[PDB]
Amino acid sequence: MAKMAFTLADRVTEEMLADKAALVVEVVEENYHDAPIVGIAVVNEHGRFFLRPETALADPQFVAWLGDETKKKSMFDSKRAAVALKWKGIELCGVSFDLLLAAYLLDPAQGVDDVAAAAKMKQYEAVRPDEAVYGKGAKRAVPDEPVLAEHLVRKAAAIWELERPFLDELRRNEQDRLLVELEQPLSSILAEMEFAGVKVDTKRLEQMGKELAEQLGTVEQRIYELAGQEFNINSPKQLGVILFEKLQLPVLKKTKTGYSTSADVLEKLAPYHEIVENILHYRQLGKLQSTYIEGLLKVVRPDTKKVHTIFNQALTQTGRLSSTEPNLQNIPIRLEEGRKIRQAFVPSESDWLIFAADYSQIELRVLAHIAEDDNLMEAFRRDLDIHTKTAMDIFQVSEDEVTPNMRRQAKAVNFGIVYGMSDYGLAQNLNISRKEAAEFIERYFESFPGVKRYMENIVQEAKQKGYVTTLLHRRRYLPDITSRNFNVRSFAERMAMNTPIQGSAADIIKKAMIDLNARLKEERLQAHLLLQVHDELILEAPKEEMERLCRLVPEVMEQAVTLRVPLKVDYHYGSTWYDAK
DNA sequence: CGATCACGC
DNA sequence: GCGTGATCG
Repeated sequence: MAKMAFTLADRVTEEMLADKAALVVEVVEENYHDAPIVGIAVVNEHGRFFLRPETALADPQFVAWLGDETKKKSMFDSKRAAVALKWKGIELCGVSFDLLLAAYLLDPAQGVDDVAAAAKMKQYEAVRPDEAVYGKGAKRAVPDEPVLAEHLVRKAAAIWELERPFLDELRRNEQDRLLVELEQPLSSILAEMEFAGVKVDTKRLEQMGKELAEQLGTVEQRIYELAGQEFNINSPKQLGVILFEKLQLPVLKKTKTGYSTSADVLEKLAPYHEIVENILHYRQLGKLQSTYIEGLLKVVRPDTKKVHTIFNQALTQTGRLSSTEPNLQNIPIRLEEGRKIRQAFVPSESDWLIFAADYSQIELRVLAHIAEDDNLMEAFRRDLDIHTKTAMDIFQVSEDEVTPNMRRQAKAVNFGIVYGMSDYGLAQNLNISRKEAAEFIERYFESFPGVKRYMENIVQEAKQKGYVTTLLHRRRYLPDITSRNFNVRSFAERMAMNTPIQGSAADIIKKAMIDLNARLKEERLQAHLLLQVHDELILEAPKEEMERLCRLVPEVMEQAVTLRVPLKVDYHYGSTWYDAK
């Protein structure tokens, strides 16, 4: 009666197939793609059951219950179960409550990664953290059946008990529809995207691998010639001894252990010595090689030549997705050498093409909407180039008098407003003075007084309410907004300024993903989502569908919500992700 | 591990 | 502002 009672079941019975249940389909491998299911727990009105998966998943009655939309299941991290079951050809339906997503909407700062941490939010402690049962990292093991089954039954019993109070609190926060109509349906869409995966041209990556390895070997040798000795170019310390001690280059910035060797600093040092540009080029090549070529080839499935990312839907403090193993949300684009990596991401079938649609300036259009700044809203109703226009306003010039440097500076100020940075932050970002950065910000606020009002009002609202919200009622708690430490307080103020913009942008693209999946099914298109990259959706479709996607994808993305400004989506397609430009 | 740096939006 | 991850020591 400190132990939890359950049937360790040999076969599946009708009692286990009630039309409401807490279900655990446990996948212990962090990467759940084609991973084993180690055990199953069901808690329902009839009691508590553990089933061995070779039993339950081979039983036609259990499989049909899993697939029955009208048999409602409460889970934690239903996507993990959904995907592991997809790899076994088994459909999971009727998941009406996901505790991971419920806890994430109530408070993203909790970092709820297991049932125990979700349960601790409601004073429920009759369940162990996964880490205590499985261990961590290397020592990490499925334990023997009696320990495993008791753990899964306790997770299920916790889920069974916590559904009601999580749903009550979401309802009080007006997040009930954010759970049921946004995050849960998106969960199933991410499952499909992860499972379908993205085809890679591994031969192209291998060949890029070879060219890079030769170029690195060249640039390595040059570096040791200019330094007149061998060292580890990747040692943050050994590089600092070569640059600042042997060659005696000026120290323009320190960090902690010693000297900054960031690309910011190295660029300023290039004139002093021919070693610096070689070091910068070497780092560029080395990044492509380590992170992108070798990293990608490590996780490609040799049988299909696909990568299967995992979108973490319950991690970011703003409501964005993250992407792991591999991260397909940070593939190079800015420098042409890196951008060529995208030539290796190809359609998964013959005569298919990659279709990429991205929102134009979604953060600043969202800012124009929430601030109701008359001038910024007008700028977007004219579809002006927003950086050119901010330049005309802050420097008091006509369009024709805006220089490339003015535009670059106006662009950085636009980012500085969205990130809520201080004079210091903008000065650091622009390599200018603080008094200067403050004149820019003051002039911006004179051109956009509604944005100034919004920035002041949202800091005061975070202080008064304890949190800030997005368009679709996502929340972030900011307790540090009342700290008497200036740096901790200022960081909370920037989050109060930024989170509604970045979070509202995340809300809109998630709704567009839901609306777009429904429209593709209605339209009988084979086109499907592969990736989301924050303000961008990537699909693949038969070439015969491109003409329809050119009208449908932007339309659905533009109409996902109605703001006081239009939403604008650009779109391109081609043979590879690279060519979808 | 955590500090640093480099990639994305 | 928000992320992942390769690397060193």
